[PDB]
Amino acid sequence: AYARTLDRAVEYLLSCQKDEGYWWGPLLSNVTMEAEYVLLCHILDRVDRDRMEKIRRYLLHEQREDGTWALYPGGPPDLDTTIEAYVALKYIGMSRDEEPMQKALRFIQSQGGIESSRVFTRMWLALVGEYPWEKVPMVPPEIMFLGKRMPLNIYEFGSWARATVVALSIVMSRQPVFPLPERARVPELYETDVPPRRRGAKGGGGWIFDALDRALHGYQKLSVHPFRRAAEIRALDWLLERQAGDGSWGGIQPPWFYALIALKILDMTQHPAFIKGWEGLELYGVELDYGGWMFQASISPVWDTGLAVLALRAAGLPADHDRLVKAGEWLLDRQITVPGDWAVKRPNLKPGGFAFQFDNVYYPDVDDTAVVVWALNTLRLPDERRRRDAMTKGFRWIVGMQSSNGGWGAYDVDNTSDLPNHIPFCDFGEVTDPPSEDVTAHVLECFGSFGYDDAWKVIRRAVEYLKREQKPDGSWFGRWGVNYLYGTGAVVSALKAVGIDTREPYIQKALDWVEQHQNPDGGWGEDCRSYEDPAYAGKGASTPSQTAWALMALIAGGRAESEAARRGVQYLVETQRPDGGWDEPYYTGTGFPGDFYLGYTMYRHVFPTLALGRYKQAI
Amino acid sequence: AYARTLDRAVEYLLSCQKDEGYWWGPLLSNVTMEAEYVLLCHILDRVDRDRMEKIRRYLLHEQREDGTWALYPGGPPDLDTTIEAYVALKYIGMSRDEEPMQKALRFIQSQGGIESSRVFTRMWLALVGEYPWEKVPMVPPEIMFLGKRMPLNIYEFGSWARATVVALSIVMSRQPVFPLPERARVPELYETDVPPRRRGAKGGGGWIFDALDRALHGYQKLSVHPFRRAAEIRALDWLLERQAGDGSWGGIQPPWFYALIALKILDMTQHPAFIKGWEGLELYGVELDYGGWMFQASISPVWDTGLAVLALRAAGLPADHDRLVKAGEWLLDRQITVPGDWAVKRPNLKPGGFAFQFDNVYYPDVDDTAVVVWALNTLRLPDERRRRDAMTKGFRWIVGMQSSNGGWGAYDVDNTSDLPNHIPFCDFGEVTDPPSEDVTAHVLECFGSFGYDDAWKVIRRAVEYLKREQKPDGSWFGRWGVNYLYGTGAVVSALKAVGIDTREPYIQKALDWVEQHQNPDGGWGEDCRSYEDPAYAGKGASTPSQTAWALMALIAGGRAESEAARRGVQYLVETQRPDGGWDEPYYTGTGFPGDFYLGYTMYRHVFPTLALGRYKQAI
Ligand SMILES: C=CCN(C)CCCCCCOc1ccc2c(-c3ccc(Br)cc3)nn(C)c2c1
Ligand SMILES: C=CCN(C)CCCCCCOc1ccc2c(-c3ccc(Br)cc3)nn(C)c2c1
Ligand SMILES: CCCCCCCCOCCOCCOCCOCCO
Ligand SMILES: CCCCCCCCOCCOCCOCCOCCO
Repeated sequence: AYARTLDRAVEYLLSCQKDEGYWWGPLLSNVTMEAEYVLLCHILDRVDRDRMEKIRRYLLHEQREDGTWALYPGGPPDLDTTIEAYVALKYIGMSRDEEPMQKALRFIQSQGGIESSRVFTRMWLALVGEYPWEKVPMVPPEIMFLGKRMPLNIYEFGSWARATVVALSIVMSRQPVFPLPERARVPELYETDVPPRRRGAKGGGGWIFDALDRALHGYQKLSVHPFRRAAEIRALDWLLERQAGDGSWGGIQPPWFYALIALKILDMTQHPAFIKGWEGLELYGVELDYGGWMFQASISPVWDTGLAVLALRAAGLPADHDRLVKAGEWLLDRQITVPGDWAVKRPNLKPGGFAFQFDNVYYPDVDDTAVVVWALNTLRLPDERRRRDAMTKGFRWIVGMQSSNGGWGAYDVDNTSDLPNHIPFCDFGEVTDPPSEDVTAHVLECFGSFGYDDAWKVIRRAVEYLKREQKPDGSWFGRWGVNYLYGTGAVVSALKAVGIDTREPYIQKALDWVEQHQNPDGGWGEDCRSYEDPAYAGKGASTPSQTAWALMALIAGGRAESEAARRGVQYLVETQRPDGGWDEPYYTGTGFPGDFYLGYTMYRHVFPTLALGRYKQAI
Repeated sequence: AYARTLDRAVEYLLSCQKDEGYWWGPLLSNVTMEAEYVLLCHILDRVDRDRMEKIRRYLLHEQREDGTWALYPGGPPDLDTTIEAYVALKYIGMSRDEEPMQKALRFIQSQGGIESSRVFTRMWLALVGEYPWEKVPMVPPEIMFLGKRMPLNIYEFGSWARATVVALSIVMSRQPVFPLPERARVPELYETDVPPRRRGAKGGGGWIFDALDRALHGYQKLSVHPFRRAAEIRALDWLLERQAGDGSWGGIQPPWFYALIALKILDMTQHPAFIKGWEGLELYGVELDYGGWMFQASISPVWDTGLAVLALRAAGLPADHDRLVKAGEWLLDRQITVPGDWAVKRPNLKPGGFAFQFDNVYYPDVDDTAVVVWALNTLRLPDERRRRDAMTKGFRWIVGMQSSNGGWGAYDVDNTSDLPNHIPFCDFGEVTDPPSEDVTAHVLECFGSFGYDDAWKVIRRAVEYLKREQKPDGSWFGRWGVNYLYGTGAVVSALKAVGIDTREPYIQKALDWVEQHQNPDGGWGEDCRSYEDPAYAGKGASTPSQTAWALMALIAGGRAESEAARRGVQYLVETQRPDGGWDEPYYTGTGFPGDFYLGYTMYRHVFPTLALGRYKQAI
């Protein structure tokens, strides 16, 4: 019955695989990427009219009827996003008259204008001279002098925030302005009567930092700042040492863009670091069939590859399938063998992790590492020496990453400080990298493949962790995936792999929760609003990935041969396309709960296959 | 009469000009470049058998009958060079038997073997495990902690030595060893009875440094070295910040090669700086028609271009010649506009100099700057705004570079410390960059084109400088050109340009000196031995360049219409080739008096043209 669905899905994945043997689907986000890029170009004075065009199409193409832009397809209009997209268009050419501009300008005003945008947005606008720098939360270069065990040293921040700060300090240190031609000045972003509803720090703001900031803007005005030069150079050097191989920084849009600006600021446009960082951009860009052009927030080659492999293996293909070997080999060449920022906390830990993207050695992550190591563990490669060796190196690296609570973060160990979450500057996304349920689940699911059960202390410390985090309704939060369906699926699936009894009370309380949210159409769906409004937990239009997720929780919990179970399987089998693929007009990936969402292109194809492959095991 | 010679010579230079509008002749040195490269490859574990071949032919091709290699064509066999070339060949394949090997081996032994080679040679051999590191002069990473005004801080060294030291500290800090396959081990470099005649420090060795070194090799043995990590990183950063645009480091073979090794040491082979630095090498390499391959010590695009222009202008071509405009424009794009290491002494001086090579922003030199600015001053470019502006920036930069004695160094101001010249490590070439007569001459010759005469204090301070340096016989030393013929020509030519009276006593005493060394063939020649043995001052086989030099001194001194004068002109006119060029099987360029010599490929063509062009002015 469902078989045909598999054979079609399988042959589809293999058709998407690149020559080198890996998979790599685009990563969708929102239009701030492309908008900030446009500004970056203006800043660096490298504007290509042809690109500006492809970029204008995209922006318009992503604009909804109301004339706004959201963070995810079918999401509430976002102010920040829309503001940035607005300025971008006006620069490219658009006149404040054009209906599209009109609608957006009104939405923006009805919200309180620029005065209500996130720090970043205001900062960018500050960079082009459309906003006072004084009203921008200050982050000083001197921050570079904080020791390893002090309040607010750069290592109290999550990896992604860290580099961003380092880069910015240099920028905010000079507070440079790159004038926009009159033709695009946007004073109209001020023209508003509505009260400027401002967003505060993430976990609240203590009058302390609030004062401190005021102090910094004051000190920033003096004629002489002792050791500032040294602070800056410290920052610059920190950047030059960590520049990724593809010329980026962390393989992420934010710090990368800032670093470049910072270098421009220091007249190092003719320095290797800058040149490479500049040309490396093209790799993250993407041509759109409808003429548009988009820039990726990041790239998921490794990630996509790892999953694709597990899906195909769980599906049916032989452990030694020649096509799955290209992958295996490719993955082995990817393993990072040098100390990254993580070494700051684990100086005696041997390198052995993997990164999300192609070449990012200083920031391998636990999630990627776990999936890769586990994927390889299911293959029979030619060189059993390197396969045996690599798995062991990664395995021990993961074990040495486990945080205090027995959980697993993404990039660092016990990066659970709270200080950063109160700074005036941090009003967007996460700023720290504490352990999460989903990353942890994947890790256990990995060890489980080797056989390590609940007997091993490391496993116990982790299980206890999850057990304490489980939500009242028996659900599990989804940190890097939308959302409870994502997390719960991961957890139940993992706990089943480490030997735990699938009959347990808290376990059953989780499976019930799943069946209870199965949409009429037989599938499962969870909208990104579930991060803002609890009423959306497990509620949303059914999607291929999210369905496969809830499906895995059921198959793992033993309820494989259930109604709701067979029901879902029907959904996937039907909704499948003629080519063997699947569609998913919704985001199921999470960047920052409630602030930044992602659209993983391979999910719609990989997970459904993995889900089916396991349902085929259950029979 | 001579006219035809010019027309031929002129059309020749115009034929060698590249499309972009610049000239660029290869720079010849000795085989240590190619030999160290081979080792570099072995170190970095990137050996291309096809390249090794091209390199073998070269090495053999440059070996003389006796089975040795010298520093210049027709020069005494050099031990260091030969030793390195020897090891190189043995690695490539050669067996210690092969006649070429046998002859070299014996020469090496008759000299005391490896124990008599310069520090560098022994160090390289140390790197591959064929020599004890303990016997290698120690240069610690900690040197990075010396303040700007302290004994032996990195800024007391000449630019070229500085970077070399910084790179090495990191290396000597780890004292790594990269084993050679048994097949190429060279213990036979020890098999000798002759006493190990060792070379000491440049300006002598005080028992202090001698003991200090011993101290270091001892401290180097301890189990813990406090702040060493910080010392290394200081070095690494210093290197990362200064890496040239073409991925080199100063546009010179030494530091470039070491930096790469140092990076390899720190497992940064997957870092942009390393990658770019690695691929940058190919640009300095050269394919030889006879199948060989050579690596340039540096590249002289700018330099060649500047001179070629002056030669052609002095010859006859219009100041607005479309072909000379390509050059002018190209040169304008070359001007450096950012602070280089020189800024450490002149923080208030505005950037405006030029570099020897294509892209080396942190090390513009006075010589290049003077020639370029002066060359432009003789052109009529389309954008008189940038030509007027540029010349001004360069002019002021040069002025702000004049050292204390009124003289001009090459890269720094008053870089005349003496401490460095006594270190155990510095036993090869120069280690400081004090003002020289030749660089100074070119500078005056430059201002002179604008009109600034002896009235201006700057000029006076410089003239007095030269006047005090002039040798007893009325000759002038040649720092960057072989030798007294080179210097004297430059000086007399310059002094004539700044208004000084060509009838003066010391002046006439210089011209007489020239005429007194004119070879029978009617030309002038000065062998590189004139740096070692005074009996060779103005003695040696006549060459096209050196002749044109002595010729310029005569034309400038007023004795243009002389016997010796017209005599030389005859030489050039005759020795000229059918194509309009000239040959020169001898080196007329100086890298380090008595230690390193260069072969400037364009000299044979440019100077003869310039000399004639001026003799045509004298009529
Ligand atoms: C499960 C997969 C592996 N996982 C491990 C990697 C997936 C995350 C990478 C994509 C997210 O990229 C980012 C990463 C960081 C940011 C920031 C940001 C926010 C606050 C500060 Br302070 C600095 C930057 N803004 N935006 C859009 C960002 C986008
Ligand atoms: C007149 C032209 C402009 N002039 C201004 C530049 C010409 C000089 C550049 C070629 C010489 O390049 C070098 C420059 C430096 C070195 C060293 C060296 C010597 C001692 C130490 Br300590 C470190 C390096 N070894 N070798 C072969 C070297 C070769
Ligand atoms: C990173 C601080 C930027 C300010 C430095 C520019 C001012 C000049 O400093 C004096 C000496 O430094 C000159 C060296 O050039 C080396 C490259 O290092 C990069 C930034 O200058
Ligand atoms: C300069 C020390 C070289 C010794 C290698 C050990 C590396 C330890 O680095 C400290 C940990 O921080 C890791 C950060 O990423 C930066 C890498 O810089 C590269 C060379 O150290």
